[PDB]
Amino acid sequence: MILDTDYITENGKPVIRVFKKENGEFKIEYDRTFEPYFYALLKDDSAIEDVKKVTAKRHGTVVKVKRAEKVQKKFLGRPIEVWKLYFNHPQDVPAIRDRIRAHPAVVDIYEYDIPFAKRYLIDKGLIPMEGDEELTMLAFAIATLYHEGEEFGTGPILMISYADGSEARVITWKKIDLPYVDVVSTEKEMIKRFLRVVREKDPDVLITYNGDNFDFAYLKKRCEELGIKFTLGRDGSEPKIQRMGDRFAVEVKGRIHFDLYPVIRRTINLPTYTLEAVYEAVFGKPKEKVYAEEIAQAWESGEGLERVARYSMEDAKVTYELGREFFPMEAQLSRLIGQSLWDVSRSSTGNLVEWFLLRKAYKRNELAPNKPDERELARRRGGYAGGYVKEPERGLWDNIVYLDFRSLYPSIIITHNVSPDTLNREGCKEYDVAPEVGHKFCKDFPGFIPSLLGDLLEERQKIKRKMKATVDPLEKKLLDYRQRAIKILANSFYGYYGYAKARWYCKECAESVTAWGREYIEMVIRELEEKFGFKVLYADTDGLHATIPGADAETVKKKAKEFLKYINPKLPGLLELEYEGFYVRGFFVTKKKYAVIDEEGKITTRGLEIVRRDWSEIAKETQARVLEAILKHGDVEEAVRIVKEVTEKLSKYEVPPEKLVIHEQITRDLRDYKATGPHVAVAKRLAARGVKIRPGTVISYIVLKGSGRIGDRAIPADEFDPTKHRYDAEYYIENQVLPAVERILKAFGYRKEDLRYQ
DNA sequence: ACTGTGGCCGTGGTC
DNA sequence: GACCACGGCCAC
Ligand SMILES: Nc1ncnc2c1ncn2[C@H]1C[C@H](O)[C@@H](COP(=O)(O)OP(=O)(O)OP(=O)(O)O)O1
Ligand SMILES: [Mg+2]
Ligand SMILES: [Mg+2]
Ligand SMILES: [Mn+2]
Repeated sequence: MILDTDYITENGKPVIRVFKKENGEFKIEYDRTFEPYFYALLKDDSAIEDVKKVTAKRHGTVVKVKRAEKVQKKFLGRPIEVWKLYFNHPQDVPAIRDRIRAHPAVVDIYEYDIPFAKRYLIDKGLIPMEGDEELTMLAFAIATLYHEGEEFGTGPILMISYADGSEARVITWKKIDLPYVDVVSTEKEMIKRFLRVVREKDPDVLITYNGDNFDFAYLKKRCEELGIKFTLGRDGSEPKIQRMGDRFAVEVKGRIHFDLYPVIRRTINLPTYTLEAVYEAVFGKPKEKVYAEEIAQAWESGEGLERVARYSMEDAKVTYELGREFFPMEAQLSRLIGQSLWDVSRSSTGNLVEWFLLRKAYKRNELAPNKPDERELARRRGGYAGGYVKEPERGLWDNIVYLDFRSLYPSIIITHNVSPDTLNREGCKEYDVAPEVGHKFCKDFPGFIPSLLGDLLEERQKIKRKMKATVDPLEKKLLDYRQRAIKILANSFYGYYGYAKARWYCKECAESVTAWGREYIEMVIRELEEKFGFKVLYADTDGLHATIPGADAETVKKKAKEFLKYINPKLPGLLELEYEGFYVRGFFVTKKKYAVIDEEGKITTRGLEIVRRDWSEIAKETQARVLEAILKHGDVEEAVRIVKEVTEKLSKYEVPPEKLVIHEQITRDLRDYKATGPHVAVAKRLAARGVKIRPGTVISYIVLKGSGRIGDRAIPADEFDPTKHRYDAEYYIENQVLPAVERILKAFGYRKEDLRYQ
């Protein structure tokens, strides 16, 4: 099984390394034969003789074109003749590419920014993570001596916990009488023992939770302070701390550093992403949190360090269990994209689509278009029309069927051959013409992306079958994440068409897909309501809720299924409308916001404050209870009583602060907020107190009693002292609870005055 | 920061 | 007060 590639430099020449696991043995394979290259398109071939003479000077050594070779390739399906320029070292390509491009005979250059080791994986047809090879894994975590406002890493590490399938242990340097603690003499000894555990266990995978940004950097700093070589690489190397935008990522040569946070952050939607909150969300069970003060208070007194050791051991054990659950999903994406698990687990979905396309283009001899320059970016700025959203019917409806197209946009792309290499391709036998926007797509030959999307859909359907048949609820949920992941990837091929920085950008493709989408769903709404007696209650892009007014549950189900058998034979290609759900009762508040209840009594909520991380829990809890009373008990006065009870508790300061916290992400550097709302105001004030705030920081705040700008009374949630400050009851009533529940209860004739406390 | 557009809603800046 | 950009997050 291939894990990763890189290259090293020996005597000026690049040597590729393939890291592999085979029959239980770790192997490094060296390849000295691979030559870096890019392509130049010339005004004509006589110019190759002058183009070959372009040089560049890098660090006092002359970079030259090693060898030029004329090749025939396709570009958007059309023959093209380009010159393949070979070089003696990968660094030669960035040193020379601008000067090759500036040559007056050179129309353009291509495939000049592809990292050498990834170029090798693609060109040699190598797919990481293929095979039945069983890989060993090891999680670890650290506990540090923290005091607020010191520079990063000034405090000693106190404990290092690690866990695999067989054990979970804590290494520390103070006496804790627990069976899973190993006490050693010093912090230096603790780290050195951790290093030996990893050398001796020799895991293929190292699992952390935010190791990219905290754990490895802390260890590195302590190793520097104590004079330790931080050997974890299988080749003796230290961890390599590469930059990724505003964050970092940490590589361990010969192993896969699997940092869970990026994967968790993009898979699960939570208001905060503590390890405790993630563990609870995945496994449905609590994890205790011991805080930095509690840690420091224990360390400096000697007392109650058992709890700290327990907390550390659980960190590692939970990190391991989370790692085991999610690794198969990342391994599969790794095989689908053809890049290392280390890369795919950290990559944006945009880069994944691009890397997939680059590989497939190589197999097809399709020259890749370039990422756009600033001028082309500028001319790509226009938007385009998206999906149709029907304003919902007001009120409480019974016997609601939910119908929804399977993999709609990908299905449109394949069925209508929507691709840049088919757009307005001239002199063709057959065309599909997009409605409204008019773009013509040739059907004579399969388009590049259309030809690739099917397998993705089949891969998703294969997972979905395994899911719906899987009994164990935890495995079923992880299979649900997995099938959603392949679904999001498939739809990201559509979105890639309208992505400004995309290589195979094609706005005409993007807007053709949405245009077909609007026509299909509006045709379904029309057929249902004009011919089959349904009332469509709500509709969003490719799905719809409908009922037959006055009909019993089984009549609606029967007519809905009859409609599916009437409509689907009339749909072209892969287009299929699916029966997705039936709800005995349901309520549509506005576009994007509704709630239904199935025959088993489960309420499904969309878009309502219940669902959002940025509303307080007292607002979301109360909304949930109101919805249950209405949807499950039919009882609206209970709902009203519920609200009136909660507003009475807020007034009397009888609601606990936890339910008052608002959570909002900082999404950008603090300095380029054009407007400063509460979470930004809090952030900036923490920033001024020397706290690192960066994109992805989740601000947690509570609004104190006062008047004026909310931002002037918002404080960090952890600073709310219920004795010294009092929360702003009026704010939580009139700005949190009542807006959330009034949007529901107004349907029943209730006004806010009906809901407040005396 | 990087797959797309449609959309609701709170906050606080401008008159 | 009206007006309405900004920002966050959600449904597709
Ligand atoms: N994350 C997304 N990125 C881009 N386009 C999206 C995204 N989610 C939804 N869309 C678009 C493409 C989908 O085909 C369309 C309808 O959404 P949806 O019903 O959730 O997905 P789907 O039809 O692809 O899958 P499914 O088989 O679950 O119904 O909206
Ligand atoms: Mg849908
Ligand atoms: Mg004025
Ligand atoms: Mn769908």
